Amino acid sequence: ATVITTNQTGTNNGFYYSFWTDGGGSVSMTLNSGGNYSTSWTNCGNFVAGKGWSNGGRRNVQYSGSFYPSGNGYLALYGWTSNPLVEYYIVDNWGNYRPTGTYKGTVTSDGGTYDVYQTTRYNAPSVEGTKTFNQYWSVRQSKRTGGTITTGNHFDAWARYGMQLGSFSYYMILATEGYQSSGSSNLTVSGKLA
Ligand SMILES: [Cl-]
Ligand SMILES: [Cl-]
Ligand SMILES: [Cl-]
Ligand SMILES: [Cl-]
Ligand SMILES: [Cl-]
Ligand SMILES: [Cl-]
Ligand SMILES: [Cl-]
Repeated sequence: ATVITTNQTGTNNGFYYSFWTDGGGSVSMTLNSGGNYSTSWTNCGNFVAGKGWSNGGRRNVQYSGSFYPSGNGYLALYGWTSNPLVEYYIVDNWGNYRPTGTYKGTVTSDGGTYDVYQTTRYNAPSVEGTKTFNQYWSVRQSKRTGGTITTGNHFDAWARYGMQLGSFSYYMILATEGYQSSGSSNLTVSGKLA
């Protein structure tokens, strides 16, 4: 096991990982065997941490484990693109706050119905430092922790709705995210290109 408490990216037991925090409260990630990682957070500001891949792409992600937010947290397949710069989310679980923006329609994937949203952040933290970028959201209509996310279904449906992804230059991870909250996650990821 390797405990992570500081903004870094890395590799661990075959998997890319990523941890980001704005410094608030107490936040840790523990990297275990294969696809497994745990997080623990107490009164965070904002953090994102997970395991996956150095590069996004159309794969079938399998994951399992537990996700217990007290207040605002997300469980999401998460990453970035360049040219253009996009932060993207496929959200399977959340706490008291459901992500929302400009509604674009639905996509059905992996046994669920996902609402598609677009929002924008101005002069915000990014993989390319302080930047302005669009966020693409798929948000399941019902909470679950575990199953397959077929990324191709989400990418194809965003594309049909005017949401163009750039290049998969950046990581794609199964993320735990927290805003002004506390909780834990314990998640195992694997997957493969479709
Ligand atoms: Cl909850
Ligand atoms: Cl709307
Ligand atoms: Cl659903
Ligand atoms: Cl639900
Ligand atoms: Cl759950
Ligand atoms: Cl599934
Ligand atoms: Cl809290």
